[PDB]
Amino acid sequence: NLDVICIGAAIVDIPLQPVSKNIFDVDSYPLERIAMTTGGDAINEATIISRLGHRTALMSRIGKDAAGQFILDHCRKENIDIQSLKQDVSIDTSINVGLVTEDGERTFVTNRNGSLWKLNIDDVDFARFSQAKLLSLASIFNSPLLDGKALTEIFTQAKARQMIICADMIKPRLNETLDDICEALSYVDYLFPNFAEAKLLTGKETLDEIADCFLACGVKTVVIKTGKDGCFIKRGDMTMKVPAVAGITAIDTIGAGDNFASGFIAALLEGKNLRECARFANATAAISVLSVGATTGVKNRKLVEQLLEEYE
Amino acid sequence: NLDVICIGAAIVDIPLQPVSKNIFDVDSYPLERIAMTTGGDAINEATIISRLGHRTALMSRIGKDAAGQFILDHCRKENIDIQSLKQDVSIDTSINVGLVTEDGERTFVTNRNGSLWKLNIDDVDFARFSQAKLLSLASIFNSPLLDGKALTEIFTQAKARQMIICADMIKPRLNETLDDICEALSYVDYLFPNFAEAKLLTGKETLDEIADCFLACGVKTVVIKTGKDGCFIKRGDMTMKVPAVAGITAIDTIGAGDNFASGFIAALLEGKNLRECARFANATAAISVLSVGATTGVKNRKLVEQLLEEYE
Ligand SMILES: Nc1ncnc2c1ncn2[C@@H]1O[C@H](COP(=O)(O)OP(=O)(O)O)[C@@H](O)[C@H]1O
Ligand SMILES: Nc1ncnc2c1ncn2[C@@H]1O[C@H](COP(=O)(O)OP(=O)(O)O)[C@@H](O)[C@H]1O
Ligand code: NA
Ligand code: NA
Repeated sequence: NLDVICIGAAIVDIPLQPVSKNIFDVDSYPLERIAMTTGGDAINEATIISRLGHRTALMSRIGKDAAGQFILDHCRKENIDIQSLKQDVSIDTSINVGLVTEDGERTFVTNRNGSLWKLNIDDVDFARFSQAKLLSLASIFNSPLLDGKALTEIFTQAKARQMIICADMIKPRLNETLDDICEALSYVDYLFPNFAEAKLLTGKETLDEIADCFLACGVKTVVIKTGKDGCFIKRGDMTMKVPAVAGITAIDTIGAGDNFASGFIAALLEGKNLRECARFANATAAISVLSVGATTGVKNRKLVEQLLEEYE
Repeated sequence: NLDVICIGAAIVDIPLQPVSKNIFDVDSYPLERIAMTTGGDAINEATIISRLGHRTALMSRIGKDAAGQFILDHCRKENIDIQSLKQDVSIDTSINVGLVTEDGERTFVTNRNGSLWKLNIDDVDFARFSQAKLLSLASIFNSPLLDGKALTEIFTQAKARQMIICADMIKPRLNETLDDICEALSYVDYLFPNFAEAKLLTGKETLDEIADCFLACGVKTVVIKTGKDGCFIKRGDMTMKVPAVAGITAIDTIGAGDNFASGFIAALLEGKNLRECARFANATAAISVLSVGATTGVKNRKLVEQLLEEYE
């Protein structure tokens, strides 16, 4: 009954909005509310995929603390399988405090030593791999210790067991290059790069050229997210552009990529053709940019399906 | 077995240091650590009084959330009785985010709707008052709903059971004046105002003057904390100054007042005379200003007693 296993760091965000740009001008900021929220690509994806109707399991490692507890409770409420989401007293669950000014300005205070940086291949339980159909690596480069060699092993274990392999990416944190992951990429079935970051990573400027760098490493299908323009897909010699949902005015696109990937994976598991998977992903992502927060918009599934009847 | 009942708001803190004065512009601050800490006058006192060898119970109300559970974990660990520390599903446990600059500056982002603001007389269980000897109101004015009328009621209940009533203070949050709590003050045996804040509240400049406004309301003993100068004590005409522990460098005075009151209360329960109660309070407070954090310095009684020999 398990369709997806998502691997990545589960973390907690604490948004502080809105604060003055000259924060120390005053002594205190009595906000309307201060509360934790689950964040991180892995959490967002497992959460959205689950709401879309596909049973998911999250593999990660958090601390034995209040933030870790909040994550587990979130997963229990979303019906995310948490058997492989272990707690460790030796670490602190990463907590990202995001400050925002009553004008738009943003900044983030993070824990350079949080659980996000501690995640490694040891937190991956291969025995469970035969229980799901698809593996989603919620962000290559996100957790540095999960480098090329680790991913190659993770993906190698996934491929025995015949799983479909999906992966998103973020900008490298430790100067890594495409070189560092080219071998790991040869095992990937669907890669979901972000245009700007993919451009910076490959050093190429056009969608075709950027996509070719990944395909040359062995990736089967490349799905580049182009924000307002939807997405660009390339497999073998075939390319296809799929326009974003029309008319939408984005509040904020935080987590838009995660929602996109989730919608795509859902369509994939349901056997839709490549264009249909792209439209479902664009529709899911579109709904999420209309609300503040990564997982606010996509509350269920009906919402996405309704937007689909109105894609134009 | 139960020696003290402390009443106040139990909260959690997330200290962020060090951040830029010009916090925005950057996008990131990878700190060495971001972790929760229990905080609040009531929690700090219950904690230190417990480490000093006296059993304490904390009366409060927090949210039935992750933060709340964290406070309950801290209490159990410190052997603080949490029978009267209720969890409420409808409220969010207050979380204070503290920002500190590399060179001094401090600001706090708070939750104007937090549990701290919700505390009221209904959260006080008068039935247990017969189980303890001393009542400690961890800060008049801290929780607005506990105004002069409520305190009068609480203190009347405490006095009918012959408890010793101690009270600490903070600066009024909603423009309350000394007249708003003068009737309540007539039930207090020991009041611990901070010098600067007492000056603002009473409108006086002299310790003798300040102490006098409180004595006028019926307070038995006034113990004004004067930082590096130790403390000033005054009773019906009788006045006394007690020098602080000399030679104390002083790293930070966060929670120094809570430590002072805890040491004073411990000495009172041990039957010490007024002067040595002050010495013990000054000694406990001294140890706390040497370490960063409110309850970091005073880990055990022996640490204070050692410092006590050579108080000079
Ligand atoms: N303004 C928008 N209108 C419609 N869909 C959008 C919009 N912005 C983002 N999306 C959806 O989110 C997906 C991911 O967006 P992303 O590439 O990260 O955009 P950005 O760089 O603007 O943050 C897109 O492929 C699209 O489906
Ligand atoms: N520099 C110091 N040296 C010795 N004891 C100190 C010092 N600073 C504070 N204390 C202790 O803490 C108690 C309360 O401190 P308080 O007056 O509130 O300090 P502050 O004004 O720095 O907040 C004092 O009465 C004293 O016992
Ligand atoms: Na995005
Ligand atoms: Na103090």
